Amino acid sequence: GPTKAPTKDGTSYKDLFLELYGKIKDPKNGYFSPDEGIPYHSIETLIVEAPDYGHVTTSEAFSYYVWLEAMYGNLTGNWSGVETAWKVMEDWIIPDSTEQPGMSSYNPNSPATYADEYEDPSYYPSELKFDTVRVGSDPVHNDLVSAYGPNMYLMHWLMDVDNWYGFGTGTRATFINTFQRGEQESTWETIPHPSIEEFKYGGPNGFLDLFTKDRSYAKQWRYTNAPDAEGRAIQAVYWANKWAKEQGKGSAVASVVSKAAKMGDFLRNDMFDKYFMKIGAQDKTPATGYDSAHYLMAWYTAWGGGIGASWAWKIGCSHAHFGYQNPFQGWVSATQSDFAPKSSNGKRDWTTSYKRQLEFYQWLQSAEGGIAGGATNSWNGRYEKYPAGTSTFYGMAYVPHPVYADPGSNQWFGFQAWSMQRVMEYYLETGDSSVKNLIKKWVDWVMSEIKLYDDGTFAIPSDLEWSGQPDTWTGTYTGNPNLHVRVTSYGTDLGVAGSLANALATYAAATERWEGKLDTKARDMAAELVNRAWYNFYCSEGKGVVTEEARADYKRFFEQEVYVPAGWSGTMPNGDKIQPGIKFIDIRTKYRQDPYYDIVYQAYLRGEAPVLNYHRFWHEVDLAVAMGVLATYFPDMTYKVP
Repeated sequence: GPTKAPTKDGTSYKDLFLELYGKIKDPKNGYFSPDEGIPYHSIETLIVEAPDYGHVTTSEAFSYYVWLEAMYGNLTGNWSGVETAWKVMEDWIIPDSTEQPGMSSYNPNSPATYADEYEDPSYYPSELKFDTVRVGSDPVHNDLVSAYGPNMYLMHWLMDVDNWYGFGTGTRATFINTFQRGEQESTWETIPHPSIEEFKYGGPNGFLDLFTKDRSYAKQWRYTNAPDAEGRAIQAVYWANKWAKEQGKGSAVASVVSKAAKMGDFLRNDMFDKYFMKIGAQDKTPATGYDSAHYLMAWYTAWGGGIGASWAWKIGCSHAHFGYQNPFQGWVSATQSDFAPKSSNGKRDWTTSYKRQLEFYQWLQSAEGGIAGGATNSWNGRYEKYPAGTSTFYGMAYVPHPVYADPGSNQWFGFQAWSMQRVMEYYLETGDSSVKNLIKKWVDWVMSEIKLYDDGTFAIPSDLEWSGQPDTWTGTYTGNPNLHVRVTSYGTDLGVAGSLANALATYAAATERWEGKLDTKARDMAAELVNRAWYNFYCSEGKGVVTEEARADYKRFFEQEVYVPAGWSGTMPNGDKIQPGIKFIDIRTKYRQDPYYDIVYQAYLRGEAPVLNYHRFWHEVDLAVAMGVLATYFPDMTYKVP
């Protein structure tokens, strides 16, 4: 686990960044796949949270991988890394033309077939309703096609890098998906499956009839993006370009810029109701123009088609989480020459969207300062009438935990750091006055919640608890005196510490540029978080930083029943049998041969929470980038033991 860093006092943050970078990129350390150089979620294979296995990759991991290289080009002058990272991204996790057969046959007038969402995975499969539900129209597909062609340029969120689930050939990286069955389907309650459904595994209809009840089942493909990843990657590229140009080396990142610009254009897909219903209907009323645009980054965009015969479909998402907005990337694509969308309406839509996202944060701000969860255009995933007294935002209903309830999607403090960091960069780069109260109130809240100890350790919020509702949005902040946040636990999460530090350093830089004076406390607090994360969680064997964490939830490895429809039967590529009564581990049998299996099994037997050490890719990167932000805006500042 963690030991104390030997680092000499006086070591520049730039040098700390370079040491960490060097460790993250060392092949002997194993943060990236040896064959293709894809970033794993973590060095360790046994880990369960959003992804349920360590050597999957995510679009998130990739966005962080770009960010890491943008910072490295900044501090060093070597830009090849940004090109590498984007190349890896487009080879593997962006579905190319070959992997989207029949997208050409997509129809903006019939985007998809409606299907309900349910409060429990026991209601699935959900029945497609070709019959009695008219969907709305897709007002964006036409100009995207006109500029880019038929294909989609987004990241599929989840890839099985070394085919550990076995769905693909030999050791080849394979698109997989998991969450498919509503708000109560945790990481423990899913059935992983191939995105490219060839029926080769699963049951008679591969996995299709687990999730969607159709009239007939055809071999198909399906992808799902997580927009916050694309947002982060583009955000990163804005900085690579700024820092590259400052050095006279902008040509080294120009082609990545163009791609980032394209990616930003496709993110307009995330701006729409799941089934293009009107925003604010509280009913299944289809939409014609941008009446279905909420103009936020919704939880996902999903699209797919047939493998056999050519047909195609697309969905947005009706649910919006504040943690997924990126008003910074929004602002980049709306205003910055180099990131100008090729589409004819992209710039306009973005201009609407980035502003709309900034209002979203303000609406969601609790009386204390933390940002509440978000909103939906579809109550209970079935466009039901909003309950009485439901406060709204442009017609959408306030929801405390958008998308997932196990755990509540706004319990994690991490979204505060992650999403408000983006606002800081936005304020830094625009000096936009309308954002100042939001930012200051959030900073005050966070400053009151960071605990520093005289022994050089730290603690930060981990779990958050929400009550009440914001006042209905009028275009102006009320103070929401009845929307409350409480911190219910604290910890030492390294990635969040880094990101929080980043946010405070960025903010402090912004006070220096736009205000009467530098915010000295924010700057020093950012340095405190970086010093204490590095000092206390240093990896003695050279892998960067390392966590030590109690995982009570890992009992669910063994206790959690995964729902399988009664009478449904199928097999995982390894023989594991999918049938009613299965536990998480039952369809994930190869886990028993994982180096850390015994430790979590024997911990289960004794009725105790196992204690794990993790080197997650993003934890190391958020920390390293925080160091780079200090090096960038406060170049005289210098590490010391805390």
